Amino acid sequence: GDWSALGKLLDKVQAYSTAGGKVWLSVLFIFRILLLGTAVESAWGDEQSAFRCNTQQPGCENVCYDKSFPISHVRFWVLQIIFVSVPTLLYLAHVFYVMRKEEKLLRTYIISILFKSIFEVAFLLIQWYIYGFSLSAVYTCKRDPCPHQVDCFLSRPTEKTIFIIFMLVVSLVSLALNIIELFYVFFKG
Amino acid sequence: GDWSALGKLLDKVQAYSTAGGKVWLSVLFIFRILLLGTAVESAWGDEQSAFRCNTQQPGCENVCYDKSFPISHVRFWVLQIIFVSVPTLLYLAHVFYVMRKEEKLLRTYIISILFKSIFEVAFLLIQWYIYGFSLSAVYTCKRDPCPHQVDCFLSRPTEKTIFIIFMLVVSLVSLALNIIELFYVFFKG
Amino acid sequence: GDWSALGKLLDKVQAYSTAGGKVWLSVLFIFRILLLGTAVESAWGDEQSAFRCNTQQPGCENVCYDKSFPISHVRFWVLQIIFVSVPTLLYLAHVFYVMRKEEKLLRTYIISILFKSIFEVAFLLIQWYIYGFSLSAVYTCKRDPCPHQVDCFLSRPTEKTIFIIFMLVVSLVSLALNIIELFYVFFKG
Amino acid sequence: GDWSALGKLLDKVQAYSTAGGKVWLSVLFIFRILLLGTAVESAWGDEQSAFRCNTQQPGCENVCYDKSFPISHVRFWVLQIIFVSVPTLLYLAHVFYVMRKEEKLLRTYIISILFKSIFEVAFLLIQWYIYGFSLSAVYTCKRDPCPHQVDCFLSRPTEKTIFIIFMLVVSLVSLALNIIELFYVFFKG
Amino acid sequence: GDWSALGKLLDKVQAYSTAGGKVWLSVLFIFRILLLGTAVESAWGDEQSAFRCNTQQPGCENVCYDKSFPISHVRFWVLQIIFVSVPTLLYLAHVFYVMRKEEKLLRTYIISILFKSIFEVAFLLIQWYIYGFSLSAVYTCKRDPCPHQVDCFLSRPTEKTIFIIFMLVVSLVSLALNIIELFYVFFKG
Amino acid sequence: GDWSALGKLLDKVQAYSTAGGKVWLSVLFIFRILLLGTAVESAWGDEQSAFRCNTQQPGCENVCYDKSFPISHVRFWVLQIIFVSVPTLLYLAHVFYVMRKEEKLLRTYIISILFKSIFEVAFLLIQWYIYGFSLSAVYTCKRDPCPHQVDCFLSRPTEKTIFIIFMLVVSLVSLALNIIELFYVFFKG
Repeated sequence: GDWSALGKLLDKVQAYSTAGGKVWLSVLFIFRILLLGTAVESAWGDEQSAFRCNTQQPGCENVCYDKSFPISHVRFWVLQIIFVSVPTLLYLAHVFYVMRKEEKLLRTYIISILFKSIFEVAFLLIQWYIYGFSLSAVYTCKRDPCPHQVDCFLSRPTEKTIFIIFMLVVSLVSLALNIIELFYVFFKG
Repeated sequence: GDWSALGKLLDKVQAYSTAGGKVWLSVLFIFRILLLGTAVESAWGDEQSAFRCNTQQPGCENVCYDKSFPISHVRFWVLQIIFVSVPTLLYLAHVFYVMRKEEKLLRTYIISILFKSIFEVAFLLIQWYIYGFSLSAVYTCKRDPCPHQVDCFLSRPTEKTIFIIFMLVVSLVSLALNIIELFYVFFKG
Repeated sequence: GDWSALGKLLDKVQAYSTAGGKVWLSVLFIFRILLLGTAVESAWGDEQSAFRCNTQQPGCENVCYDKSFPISHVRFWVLQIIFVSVPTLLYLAHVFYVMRKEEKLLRTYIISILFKSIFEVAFLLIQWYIYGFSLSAVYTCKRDPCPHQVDCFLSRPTEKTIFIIFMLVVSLVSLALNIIELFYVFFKG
Repeated sequence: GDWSALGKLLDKVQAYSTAGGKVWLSVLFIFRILLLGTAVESAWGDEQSAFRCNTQQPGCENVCYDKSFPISHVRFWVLQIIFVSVPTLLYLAHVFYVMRKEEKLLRTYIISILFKSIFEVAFLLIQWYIYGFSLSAVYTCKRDPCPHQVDCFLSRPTEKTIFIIFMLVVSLVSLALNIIELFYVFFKG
Repeated sequence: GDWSALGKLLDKVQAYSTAGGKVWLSVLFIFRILLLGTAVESAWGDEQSAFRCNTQQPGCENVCYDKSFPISHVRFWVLQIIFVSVPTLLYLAHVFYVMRKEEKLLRTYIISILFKSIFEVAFLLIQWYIYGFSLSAVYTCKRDPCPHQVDCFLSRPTEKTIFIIFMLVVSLVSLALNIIELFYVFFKG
Repeated sequence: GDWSALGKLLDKVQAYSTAGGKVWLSVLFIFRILLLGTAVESAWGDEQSAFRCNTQQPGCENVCYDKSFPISHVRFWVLQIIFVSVPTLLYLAHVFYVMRKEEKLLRTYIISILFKSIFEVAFLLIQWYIYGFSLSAVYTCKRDPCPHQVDCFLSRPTEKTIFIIFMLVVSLVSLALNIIELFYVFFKG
């Protein structure tokens, strides 16, 4: 029975944070995990199987799918959320071991927040650069196995685009909250 | 061993709520989660695979499915329930941190309830606008890949319509309970 | 460490119940959950995929399946068990909050039991009205897409019928136990 | 923190049992659950999909499968284990409530053991009567849709037969242990 | 809060064991469970579906698969690990009840270890006798449905052979550790 | 309630470790588990089913797949992470039993770290030797069943290559951290 130790550890982690910033960030993080695990996972389950191309050429469908989708949307978002969470876990464990040393910080917190914001911005920039922010029902594929210029069709472009819009909005809101936290610290300093 | 802390936190969250309103809302929320997770998830598992169209045109089936279903029913309901739960979690965490500050509210509760009711109404309006409240066995699809005007068939329209009716009724009852809670607060004030 | 609080809450819920009635009902409820989750779920997994019709008409198979099965058996039983459990959860939470008020009932218990029995009877009546209590290997389907009068075959009719018989027997036994509980209360009053 | 209450409850349940009988029965029960959940479940996953018949008749394959397998092996074993466990759970809950009454048995234990043994014997007799104790690679099916006398093939008959032999041996050993427990009680009385 | 009781029970079980023997055996057991559950399960998922034979004969593929694989590799290994674990669980529960009696062993431990070693040796001998220690890409099948002598191909023979080699090595190491434990006891006696 | 015992055990394990080394290693280990379980598992789900070859030869596709992929990428990475974790678990259990003996180390820690680094290097060398660090969309297969020199296509080569690059980078970083820990100990000695 040491529930108070967890409370003290949580308090020390969030000591240098805005009153509303930390609560909004935590709720948004839980929201993002729930949305990614529950909803978008099922939508992308049959992205390759439902993919087809208007050709008889053997092997053209999967090479055209690979050209169309260099990396899957849900796996890219999993990478994004994991890299965003990494600095938070690092800071949590670091301050926990600092507390252990004290039993027998602000600057590192700033570096962690700045790295998380940089990760958000970089992931968003890559997500925009690779394919933009929307999915088209018809995809024109030019690949070596396929003869001339072949035509292929996506699984469910509209629903995927809608979920893309939600993920982009969530990323933007998280970035804005992190920038607000940085401005709050600059106000403190 | 700090079970009493959770009880105090729960009491403070529900202090400004009707005696029957909170209990009915919590039971309805558990009921909605159980119904969504257990029953409707399986019914929509093969919505795209069982979907077929009466044509030989390559790629017509999935574009017609995408036109017919801009967003899946179960994923839309997951979005609805998550956005409904978001203000409750926000208020819970906020009042928890307020209690933490007190160790070392009504107006925000009203804003949270009003936002949850607005989310309910907006989700219901979108659900009505996109496709209505029923599913037809036969769907007429007009799309660019498909020549002229093609005919397609849904997986299991009657069972999907029945579950649509249950979800609509549950949403209506939850909205009514929230409106009753708002009227109760207006009586208090 | 507050295990005694849960014991007191459980005692207050079951205070107005027969000595053997509550134990038999709880064991039967656990039995029904285990039987539904473990056994009947797998049997109905391929109800639509294994379904086929003796025709070349596109889209006839799924419309005939939809006509044959307005709602799936396992999902209907999930609805039944959930609606049966709803009054019990309502009474549990209500008496819990009544205990919380006392820290700082019989008639409602009777209404809950009566509603649960009415739910049992109504679900059984609908289950009998829609399709009866057995499944036939051969199904004759008359639908608009299908020309004239087509013939279709179910996945595994005998095993499904056997599980139907078990679920009907369990529902009958639960209804009998609830009626015995009502008669016991009438004896008390 | 009330771990001792569970120990006292467990002691009272097993007070009227043989020293080695209860331990062997509990270990065998855990063994049966693990074997059923982990091993035999996967072997029967594709029993119907891998099933095929040497005919062009539409709908003959599934009607012949239904004739060959009135009820699946794993689901029948789940039914058997559940009905075997039911008297144990009934006795556990009953003696728990008897202890609760005492805070504010042998004959029923004998009835429970006898009913569990009768369930074992009856399930074994049905399992022998329906299809015996082995599976044949080639099955001859005579059904109304199929013309004349058709030939079908099972998924994996040898592995299924091996698992049948293990389940039969486990059932026999459990029955023997229960009979030994009954003889021990008769020695006591 | 009775964590010390579990520690005392664990100490009494391992009292008659070598200092390094028990730790190595426990780590190897966790390693075997993790390897079996995580890695080899996926490799054998499509053993029958990916199996095919170079013939047009209906039903030849599955009878040839059944001849090639009397029992699946992963299910055989599950049987092996379960039978290996059975004596350990028996001894654990037995010594627990002996401690309960004391509140109100070496020879049986030796019998348990000897039985576990015998199980290891017998399972290894059967695994060698049935098919050896490797899998061939090409399998020659002679069965009644198949005409003359047919040729079939395995799913992924090289990866399956590699995992066979790991499981054989793990079984050998566990057998060696058990033999070392037996020699240690003989040194004690 | 013995939470302090776990803290003391954790402290003794990490007593001979660098302040930042242990925290970075633990965070990287959690990161690797999350990345492997969540992201790369789905990408390799249909590696064999989506695999196809440009030939009519029966059985050529799976033999060419087996030649192309001697062992799956995700299963190889599972083997790597498990063998990396094995020395850590061995040291944990060993020091736990040493603490138990004390109630009634550095050199072994060094051997464990050195073995973990050797495992990292050996797994990386095998991963480089078998197939390198990239996947090509087109694979040329020469096998006995296939006539002359056949051509086959991978499922999703670009995404698989991207995940290969992440796993290689993670392995390199973990190896570097282990080497830094070894240099730190050499500084201590």
